[PDB]
Amino acid sequence: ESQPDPTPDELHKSSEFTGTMGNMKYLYDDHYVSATKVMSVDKFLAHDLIYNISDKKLKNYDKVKTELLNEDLAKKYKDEVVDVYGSNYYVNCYFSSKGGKTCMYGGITKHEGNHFDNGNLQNVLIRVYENKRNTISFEVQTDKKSVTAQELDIKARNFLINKKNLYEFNSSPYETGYIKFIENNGNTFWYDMMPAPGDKFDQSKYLMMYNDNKTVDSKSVKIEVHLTTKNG
Ligand SMILES: [Zn+2]
Repeated sequence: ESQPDPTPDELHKSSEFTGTMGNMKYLYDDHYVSATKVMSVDKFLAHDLIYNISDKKLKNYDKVKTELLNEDLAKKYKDEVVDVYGSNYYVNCYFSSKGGKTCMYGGITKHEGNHFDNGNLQNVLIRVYENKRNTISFEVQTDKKSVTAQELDIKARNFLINKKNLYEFNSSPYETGYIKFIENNGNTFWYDMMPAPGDKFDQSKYLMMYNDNKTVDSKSVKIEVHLTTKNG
């Protein structure tokens, strides 16, 4: 059930990536869509939901479309009152053709029953390993009991870009990186933090890993960020 951890050879290497690492940084550096109590208004493909959500900080969109793994997830949430949290993109964001528009994947949670009885916020510790040493540890926060892994991942990388220079314009000071979640039923899963090898970063394709809408229990999940400089 749980995903095996990284094999050494499969992790993406920043030395094999020849595009602009600022195109990855852009997805996580104080950049996310956020909304409360919205209900989808429209669809494009059978697995996606379009919401009326307005860009809260820069004035770039009044529509957002999320793509989900399958038509079942889309039906489940179509008429639910939901909260939205996730990373958006504009390159190759295909809508029909019928006030900017932005795209994304997953990020949706039912609002009702999903907040803490106190109105308080749940702190979630991220432990950071560099060349296998737990170097620093820091907390992100959420108001949600059952929170997307996407939302936690975005918060963690936002911090690390400022604190650790996780991504810079040209490249990264790290060669490899993966973020691992560990749930209190023992389940584990992880996301490669580095772009696929090549001379072009594909935003849409990279973000597509969040389409499963995976949620985790904020009060109990543990998170590990594992980074190497290993090459230099
Ligand atoms: Zn809510």
